[PDB]
Amino acid sequence: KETAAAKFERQHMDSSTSAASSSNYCNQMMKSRNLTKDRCKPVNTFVHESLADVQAVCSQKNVACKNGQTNCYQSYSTMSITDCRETGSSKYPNCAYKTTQANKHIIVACEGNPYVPVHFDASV
Ligand SMILES: [Cl-]
Ligand SMILES: [Cl-]
Repeated sequence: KETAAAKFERQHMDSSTSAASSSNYCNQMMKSRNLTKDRCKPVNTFVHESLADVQAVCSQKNVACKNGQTNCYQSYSTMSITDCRETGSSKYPNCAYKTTQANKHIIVACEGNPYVPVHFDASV
């Protein structure tokens, strides 16, 4: 199986680059991080910061989650992030995505010990 924190890192962590390289970044990343293994993950955001910085958000601003949960936190500063969304002409197994780079405040849900991100709620 896969832990909740490991899935987060796998799906949303990309310290490798500082920004979404080109407009094909998403098509590559969604494939490499196995987000299109047996299905095309329709939407997914990647964070371009260290793991440390992303985990630190679990001890920053405590905001409400979109689903109502009270374990979401918002990063005090904006972060470099890439939003990946399936294009209208996309379909498993040939998944297609639109890359959208931006610096926004990430909002993640945290849990466990250590208290780390286990779900990407959104970016503002
Ligand atoms: Cl996302
Ligand atoms: Cl800022």
